[PDB]
Amino acid sequence: PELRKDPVTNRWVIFSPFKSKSCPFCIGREQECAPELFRVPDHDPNWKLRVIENLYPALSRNLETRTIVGFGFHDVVIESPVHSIQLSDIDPVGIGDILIAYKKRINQIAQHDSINYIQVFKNQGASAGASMSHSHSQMMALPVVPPTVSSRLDGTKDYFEETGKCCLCEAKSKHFVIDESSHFVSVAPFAATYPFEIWIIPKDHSSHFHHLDDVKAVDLGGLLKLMLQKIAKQLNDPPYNYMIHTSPLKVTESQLPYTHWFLQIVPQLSGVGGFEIGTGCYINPVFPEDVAKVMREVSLT
Amino acid sequence: QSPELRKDPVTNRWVIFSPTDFKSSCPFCIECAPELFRVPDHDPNWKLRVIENLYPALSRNLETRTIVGFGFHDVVIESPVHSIQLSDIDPVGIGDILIAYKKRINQIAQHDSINYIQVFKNQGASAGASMSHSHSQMMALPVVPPTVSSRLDGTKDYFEETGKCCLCEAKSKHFVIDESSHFVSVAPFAATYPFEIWIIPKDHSSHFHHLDDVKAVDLGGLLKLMLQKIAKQLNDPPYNYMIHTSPLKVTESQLPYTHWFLQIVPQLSGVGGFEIGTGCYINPVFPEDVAKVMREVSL
Ligand SMILES: [Zn+2]
Ligand SMILES: [Zn+2]
Ligand SMILES: [Zn+2]
Ligand SMILES: [Zn+2]
Repeated sequence: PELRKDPVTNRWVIFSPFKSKSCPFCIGREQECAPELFRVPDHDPNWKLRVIENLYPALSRNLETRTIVGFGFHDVVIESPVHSIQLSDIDPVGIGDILIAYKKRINQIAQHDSINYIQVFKNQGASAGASMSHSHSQMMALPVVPPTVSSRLDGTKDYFEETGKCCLCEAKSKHFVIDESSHFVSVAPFAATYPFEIWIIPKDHSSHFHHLDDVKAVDLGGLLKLMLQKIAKQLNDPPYNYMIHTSPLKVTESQLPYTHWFLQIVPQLSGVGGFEIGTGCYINPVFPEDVAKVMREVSLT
Repeated sequence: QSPELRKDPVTNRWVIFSPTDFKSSCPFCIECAPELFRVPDHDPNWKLRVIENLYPALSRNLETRTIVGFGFHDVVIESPVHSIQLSDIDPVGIGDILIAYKKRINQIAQHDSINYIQVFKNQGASAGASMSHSHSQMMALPVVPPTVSSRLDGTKDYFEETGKCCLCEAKSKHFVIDESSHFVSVAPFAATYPFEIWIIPKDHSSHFHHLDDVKAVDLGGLLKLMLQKIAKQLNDPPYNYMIHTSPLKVTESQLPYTHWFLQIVPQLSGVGGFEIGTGCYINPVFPEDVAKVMREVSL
């Protein structure tokens, strides 16, 4: 029983020593969805993925301006035409299509100086915030750098000021590797927030996600595919959340030395109570040292 | 209404707003872990009692990028009868619960190894409630938590601007639901959760354990004028409530802008990617609507 901290989260966690618990997005019904922004391959009727708006967005793109009007970009990414295929089934090259696609929609938003941050994420399972079963992802442009980012800037910075090192750059000497690819390496966070949380960090110190290329998007695809697969099994196909962390669009040169984006997967294994809510502090019932082992063992025979 | 981000000094961060419509014996009754004390003292005809937590998040026996698990994890058995709920208990018995907290904060304080104490309550497994027997808990910590530190930032940066404590400015910076003798309840302007409710002392106090017997009954009542409305209007949803107080060693300097309060959150929805990735929340109901439906509710 101890408290572990990390520059990235910039907060302490308590470790105290597990399993789970057609459609308007299908090809053809593509006329029931909100205005289309683009698809892949380019406007081809034999599509593999596409990004659409959001009928009832969390932030409106039609309001571009103690309070701030709810302007933002709330977009949806249909990962496939096939209703039976999930992100775990897609071929590594296909995930790459998704990752290169996120890059696309992200590169377009950057043109709007009003976008402070952009959160891209994946919800699989109703309880984990996913209505439809059809494979889909989302994007909510934000006119405000969020708390996890502000915390991360401060954390890694403080660390960098006192060590000159980029915490996520010495990943091999910080966390617990589950798998490793050409330009990426997944890990069990040394100070992970949730049970069986996994981070996939790029190997090159890059301060932003939309800097990756096709070759790397397919390589990161497989590592992400391998991690979701070992998760889906070893943990009895539990629901999970997927979100990408990266420096805001206005990130400063000075912040660049210690700013490095990463990918995080959180399988929904348990909820929270009054302790976590009131403090922001959380409890993890599964050490990362015991996640790394089990993870490097799970098979797919 | 149309989307509208809001931020409060207390949370010190923005929240998204984009919207009546919402829906929904044991070994502890008069075998438990070591007792700290009960009420009345050593009295067998007991109402409440506080015991060690058989399996502590932070072990009191550890007392010594990583820190030792030292900490106190205690439990407050709120009732002798298995079939009772805080909302029901008379404003008196609850006061004894509150006083028990205050009394507990006092003892814990003696330890310098501790920096923050977190008092809270869970009801309904779905909200973390351990067992069905009415109870609450107190978690002692060797570190001040993000919310307190975050709040310390916002309550200050806001004070260094208006020279005032936003919480003493409750009535004016929020949506009043109900007021009692020494406390008031509102719908926080930038509330995090739908139907989230705050009960704030009207006098500028910086720490909960400073509350006295009169205020404890006045509070016991308001905390009883809100919950009965929550259980009704939302139809007995699970819920969590957690008092937010200053650090064990808050500095005199931070004192003018550190005002404690109790947060009640009715469980009406879960979280997802966006939330975990940003730390920002999406709330389906403006405190205005909430403030307008909670006044109407009749008990
Ligand atoms: Zn579908
Ligand atoms: Zn790096
Ligand atoms: Zn009982
Ligand atoms: Zn005040």
